[PDB]
Amino acid sequence: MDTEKLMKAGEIAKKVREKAIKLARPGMLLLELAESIEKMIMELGGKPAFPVNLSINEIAAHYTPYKGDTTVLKEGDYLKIDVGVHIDGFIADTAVTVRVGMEEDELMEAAKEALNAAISVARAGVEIKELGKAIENEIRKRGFKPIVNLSGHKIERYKLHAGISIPNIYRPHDNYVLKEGDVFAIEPFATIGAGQVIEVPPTLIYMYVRDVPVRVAQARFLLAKIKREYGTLPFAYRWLQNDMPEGQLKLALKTLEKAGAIYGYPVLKEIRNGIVAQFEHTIIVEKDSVIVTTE
Repeated sequence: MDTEKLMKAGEIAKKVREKAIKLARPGMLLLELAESIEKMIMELGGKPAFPVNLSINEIAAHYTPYKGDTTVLKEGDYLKIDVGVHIDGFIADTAVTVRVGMEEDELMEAAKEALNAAISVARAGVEIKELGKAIENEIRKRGFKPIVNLSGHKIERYKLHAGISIPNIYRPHDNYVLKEGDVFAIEPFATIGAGQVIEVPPTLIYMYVRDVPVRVAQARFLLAKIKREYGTLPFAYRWLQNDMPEGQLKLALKTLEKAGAIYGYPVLKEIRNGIVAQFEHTIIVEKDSVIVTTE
């Protein structure tokens, strides 16, 4: 495997990471904000893997803007920036919780420590759950609320949640062995609000899933065009918003939705508005160590 190249995926992913970071300042209208990042990734020719996430405050994830959006950050807005890019399949995912204009509060430390821990413990030839453990402990340590459902994942070429969910918990069933080539993105999310996250309207991101011969004209055309340019990875309403008469469009893939050619990730919301702490890094287990493609 060409982990070598893969790494680049994270390096750019970093380059963006770092930059995307400083720009997270009140007055930064997510829309512009995002875009900024996105094509900045494009600047290196880094192929994105999904759109730039900006869930913040109590919304877990799955929020990239669409044009028509505004939302300029307010200070302390516990912003979440999640970057994803790959290079012909070879993915990369790194995420940061950002307290807008302010400091690394205790919440921030936690999730970051979390990551840390898992890495420390991280070594090919381990039971996932041991990571899982590490994690919770760093959160019960700082006394907080991890998120149950929303956890890290194994990835494969061209496949985001290609599998094995490194939970932010020691689930005594994650008796799975990490090995040389196994590669995961450890996504530690925390909060204060109970511990879950929920599906939430709207959905700005969808992704192809299967060809179901369509009946409505430009629908076929959409899933066809969607197919062409995107394939398996996700995209936003924003991504298509520059392609037709607005409603006609939503409607379109919406029709496409139900037929089943694509799925649409809504948003997740910290079940009870708990501050969505969130930090992410992708690695690869090898043996005694592992490596951070997203430094």
